[PDB]
Amino acid sequence: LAAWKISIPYVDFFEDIPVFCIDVERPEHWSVYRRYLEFYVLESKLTEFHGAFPDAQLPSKRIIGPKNYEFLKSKREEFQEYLQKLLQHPELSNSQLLADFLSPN
Repeated sequence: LAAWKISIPYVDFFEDIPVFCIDVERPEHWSVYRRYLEFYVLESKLTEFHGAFPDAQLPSKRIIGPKNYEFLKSKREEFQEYLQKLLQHPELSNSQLLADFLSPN
């Protein structure tokens, strides 16, 4: 088990670009900033390598636009859920891919 536990308390900016501030815990704490599209590559990557896992699923990318802040603040909770479940998963308990994703900056 590598049971760090996270929260996505808010969405933020690399002023330009909007990202989710993923708060990571386990007493060692930090915060990683991940964008919308990374969750999808992560997922594209992760799913490819691990068993036949459902449980945690990302809504399909929207390509409408405006791809803005409020879009992301509307996503915060499901992406908090998604990440939070990945952790509880067996088989994943030691994926690098995931660690890098929750690795600082």
